[PDB]
Amino acid sequence: HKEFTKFCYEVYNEIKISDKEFKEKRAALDTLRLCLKRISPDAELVAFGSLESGLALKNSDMDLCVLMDSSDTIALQFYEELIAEGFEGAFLQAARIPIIKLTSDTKNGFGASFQCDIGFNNRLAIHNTLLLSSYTKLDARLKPMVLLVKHWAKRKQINSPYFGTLSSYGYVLMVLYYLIHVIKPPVFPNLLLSPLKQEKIVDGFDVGFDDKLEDIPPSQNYSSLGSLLHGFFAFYAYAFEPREKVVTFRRPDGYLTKQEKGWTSATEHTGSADQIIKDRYILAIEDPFEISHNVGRTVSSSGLYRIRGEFMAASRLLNSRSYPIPYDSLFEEAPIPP
Repeated sequence: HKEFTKFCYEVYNEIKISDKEFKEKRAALDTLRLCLKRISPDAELVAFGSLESGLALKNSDMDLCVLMDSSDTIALQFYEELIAEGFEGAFLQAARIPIIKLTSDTKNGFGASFQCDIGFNNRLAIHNTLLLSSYTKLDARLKPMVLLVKHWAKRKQINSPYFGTLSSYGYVLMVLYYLIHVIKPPVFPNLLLSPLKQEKIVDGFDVGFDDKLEDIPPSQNYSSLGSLLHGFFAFYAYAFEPREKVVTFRRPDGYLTKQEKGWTSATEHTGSADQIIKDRYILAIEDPFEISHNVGRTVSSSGLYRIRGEFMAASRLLNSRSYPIPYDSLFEEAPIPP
């Protein structure tokens, strides 16, 4: 597995975010914080997502949150203040939920490349990010592995939730589930199920986990990055059974069925126009903190087929005995599904 490992680190250096790009995004966060401070002093602007957890690809987008205690006008007023500051953007309202999307920066020196998403009181997203940051700190192998999977999923056109496949966060959870509960010895302990974990309730959910990393013993797993990646691909390709099983972080053995979960069901809720929005559980990934949410709800039968197929193709490629193996095929673009 040594040469594949070499390949992975080489690609990882290519696709990871530069310090320079990281610096510019950081500066942008500061400028945006000033704008919020002028109109609301007590309000806070918080970064989350890939950039905050160090799990970001090149040219990633910022995910930010404006949070406040106890109001309805601040979303629009912020957007207006941002436009006035020379930013270019959109103000979006759907299902009574407001979002701000910045697409360019004309005055402060970030250029037209600048892109940003701002949301309001998304506390759960912040805590999800905190967990991911902890694991990223825990083992050096996690960051390259996650980045490569993200790159792989994007290229194989299985990273489009709106078109039937899986979100980036879902794949990270798949990786994390594999490292904690599948591979032996475990790369990771389960921080949620730790003895030292203390209950913390935010928005009616337990978001608490053991975040005292220095007291956590070193990993008993000494596999190379290439070895972890191959095993991860092979597991979902063959071992994992999506029809009966749930990806979860709430079980010591990581064993949960949809039947016990109650996610065998196809399920419906009504949108703002009272259309039927069906929640599929064809792929079941139970969000670590938001238990009700299925991160995999977006996957469809055609979608799961494509995802599983790429997993098989990846495994077969790495398992292949016809040297020299074409590792670059792993990241070559796939014909886009019509």
